[PDB]
Amino acid sequence: TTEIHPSCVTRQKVIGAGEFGEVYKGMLKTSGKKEVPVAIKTLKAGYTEKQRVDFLGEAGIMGQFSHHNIIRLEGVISKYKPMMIITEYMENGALDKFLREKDGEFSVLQLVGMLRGIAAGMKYLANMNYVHRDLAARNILVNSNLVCKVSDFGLSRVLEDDPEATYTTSGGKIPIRWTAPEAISYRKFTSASDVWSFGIVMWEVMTYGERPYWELSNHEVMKAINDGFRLPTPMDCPSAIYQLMMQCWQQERARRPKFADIVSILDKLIRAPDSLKTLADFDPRVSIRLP
Ligand SMILES: Cc1cccc(Cl)c1NC(=O)c1cnc(Nc2cc(C(=O)NC3CCNCC3)cc(C(F)(F)F)c2)s1
Repeated sequence: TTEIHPSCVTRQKVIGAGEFGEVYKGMLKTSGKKEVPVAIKTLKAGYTEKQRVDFLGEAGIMGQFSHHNIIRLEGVISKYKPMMIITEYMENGALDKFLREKDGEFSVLQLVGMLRGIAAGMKYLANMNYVHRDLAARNILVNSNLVCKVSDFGLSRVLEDDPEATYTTSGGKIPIRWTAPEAISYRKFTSASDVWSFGIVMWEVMTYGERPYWELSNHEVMKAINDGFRLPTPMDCPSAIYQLMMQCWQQERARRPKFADIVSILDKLIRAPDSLKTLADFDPRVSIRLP
């Protein structure tokens, strides 16, 4: 892992914060070249052994990856305190908030392109034998080219740190509305449970960041899923896209597409973009009648 001297890092603005460090936007000097914008996460003094292992472990995992749709690591400060992880800077931030702040501003083809990128990053991770466990729009980052990159890596720290992941009756901490039934029921997290999550992300993207299952409680979500109910079609959603998200939500893990199948289908739809003009029917909640 590239070790960066602290004199090369200028933290400029807090963009996220937690009890044991912050995330900053800043600049990285890498004498001749212009400084480059970066994101910087810190780990403050007094950290425990487990915190150090988890913090640097995220950097270690990220350093094993080289893919357009996976956040790129610039390096770490580990020889000086506070320790830091430095990555590329994603100008548009988290995908969930981005979509909610840009409601209706993109074309269907742009939205599907975002899903293609996410799927390519997930195919890469699954092929690398990395199970994400927390795939959700809140853990995707977006740059000024609209490229979506998978974020949030690690072992126990991922679900521990995400406030959407809640303690269950069985004792595990999981983000219920994004998690496959086998992962909820018996702690079985695999690339196929990540495919379930990806289907939820597809729904998030096509609804501009609606909250999955709206106000249903976590218990009610699990009950509906076990009863066979599934999220309904977003408004303005290509039929092929809704069909694909439905396949991701098969109860039987073995029936779900693999990420390779998802990427292939999304590629083909984008290459023949008229295919996206055929929309799934939308079930209205409200009737407007006028004579
Ligand atoms: C530094 C680091 C360590 C370990 C793992 C990772 Cl993935 C990282 N890298 C990062 O966290 C980030 C890389 N790019 C980021 N861009 C970003 C940018 C912003 C943000 O300041 N700007 C945009 C400008 C204001 N409009 C909305 C978003 C906000 C966030 C969020 F709130 F989410 F934190 C993120 S965060």
